Amino acid sequence: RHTFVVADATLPDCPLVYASEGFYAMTGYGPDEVLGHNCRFLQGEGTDPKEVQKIRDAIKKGEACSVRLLNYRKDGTPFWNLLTVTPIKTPDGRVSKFVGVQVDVTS
Ligand SMILES: *[C@@]12=NC3=[C]C([C])=C([C])[C]=C3N([C][C]([O])[C]([O])[C]([O])[C]OP([O])([O])=O)C1=NC(=O)[N]C2=O
Repeated sequence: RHTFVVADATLPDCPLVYASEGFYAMTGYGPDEVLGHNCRFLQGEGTDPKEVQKIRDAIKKGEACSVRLLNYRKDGTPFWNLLTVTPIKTPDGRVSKFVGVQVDVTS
């Protein structure tokens, strides 16, 4: 059971431009509150800053990255999100999109 989102890297702050049906149902947010925004709205108090940094650097360096983050639903309840971000480049080597597979690993 996984969800899938696409982030536009041609825009500076990598806003989300497509999310799967499961992503909305897992987090409780609608497309009116997800599209056009950065995925960081899912984070909160217990989210490890050290893990968030691993993603920030991989995006700035144009690499892939797999982290385990604590995220929060719209109702504020926490869940554990195994996140894997993958860069998508053009033939000139420039990153156009970042793609993400999110898995709820709360078991
Ligand atoms: C988020 N999923 C997600 C999916 C993709 C494709 C990308 C590129 C990032 C995420 N994030 C991270 C978020 O967008 C942001 O990059 C990070 O917060 C680190 O950058 P900053 O500048 O904020 O330090 C995801 N973050 C989540 O918490 N949950 C996901 O599903």
